[PDB]
Amino acid sequence: DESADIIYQFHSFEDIIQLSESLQRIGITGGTVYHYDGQYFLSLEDLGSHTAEGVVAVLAEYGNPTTLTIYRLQEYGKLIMDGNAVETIQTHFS
Repeated sequence: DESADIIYQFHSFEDIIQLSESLQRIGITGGTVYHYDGQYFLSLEDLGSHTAEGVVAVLAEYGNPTTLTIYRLQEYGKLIMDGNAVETIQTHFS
């Protein structure tokens, strides 16, 4: 695929609350959130290349792409929101 899996690192959950609204505007409604090593990770899978770029532009304002792999987060991290992150958050903070 030229389809993209995107995992970003955020110092706090607040970063994911704030960007959540920007993601939904550009048609992103899912995402999985992990907690690991004192930080939050948002994972988004199977993005077309255009939205992948739109998405990386939102996330870059609040966090950094990560070196950690999806195996490490899943196996050793803590699953916070399983596949529905942007809409679970928007329920509350919108």
